[PDB]
Amino acid sequence: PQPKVLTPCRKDVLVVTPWLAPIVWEGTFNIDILNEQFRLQNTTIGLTVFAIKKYVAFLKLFLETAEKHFMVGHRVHYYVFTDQPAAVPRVTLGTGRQLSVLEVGSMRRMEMISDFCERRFLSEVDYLVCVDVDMEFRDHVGVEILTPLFGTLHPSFYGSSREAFTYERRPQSQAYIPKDEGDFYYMGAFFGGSVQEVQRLTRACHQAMMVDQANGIEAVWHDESHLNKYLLRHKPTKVLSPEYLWDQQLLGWPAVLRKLRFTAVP
Repeated sequence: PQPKVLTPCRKDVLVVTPWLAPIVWEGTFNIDILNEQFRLQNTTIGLTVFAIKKYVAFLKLFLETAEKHFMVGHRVHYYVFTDQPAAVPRVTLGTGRQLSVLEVGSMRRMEMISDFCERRFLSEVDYLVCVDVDMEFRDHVGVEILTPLFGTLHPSFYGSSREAFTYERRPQSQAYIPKDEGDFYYMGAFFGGSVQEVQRLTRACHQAMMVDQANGIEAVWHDESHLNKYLLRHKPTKVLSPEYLWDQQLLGWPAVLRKLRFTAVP
């Protein structure tokens, strides 16, 4: 369908940031075009997930639903970090898709990605997508999200003013953002980018959390607080709308959300 310069497809929402990054909503992208572009590069996406203690119970649905909706037709590498490798369910995967189980014994999430697993990610995947396991895919999540660096609009704050944002406000913490600065409030639970840029962000977030710790302070939303400082200083190249991180039980299904793609499990 021919793009019409004088008819916008979405008039109800901001679809581009003030630094000219796309904000990704249904109706802003032709998935066929995008797929071609990423297919021509034989793109591999890595999807990383922590499943610790009782959160391994979430893996089966997370995985099942990822096969249905996530990067379908592209190469995909799931990396599952767990304390119970035996509890990881065997889910049958589509062609070009694989899973690795990564055993571990707060801020170690950021540590694991940036330090321990650095060389591995660099050789195996082109992009990294970092999400929470207590979720399911309900609709398309695809290469429209891919870019050097993205975050996602936190769903209880997209419609709000910045003084309301739950940024860190104590200057003694590295994640400090003043009352009059800040573009959006990004969710700590869905971010990514190229491997290079994802390692930069998680290296920086670790380094900053080490400092707060050495000083007996802890940011009010922990890794999400440092994420928000990062993304203020280094602006994401795409921002995903709340279509990509929703909780239907707490917020319903507003008309402004034409699809709910990735949601909390009740």
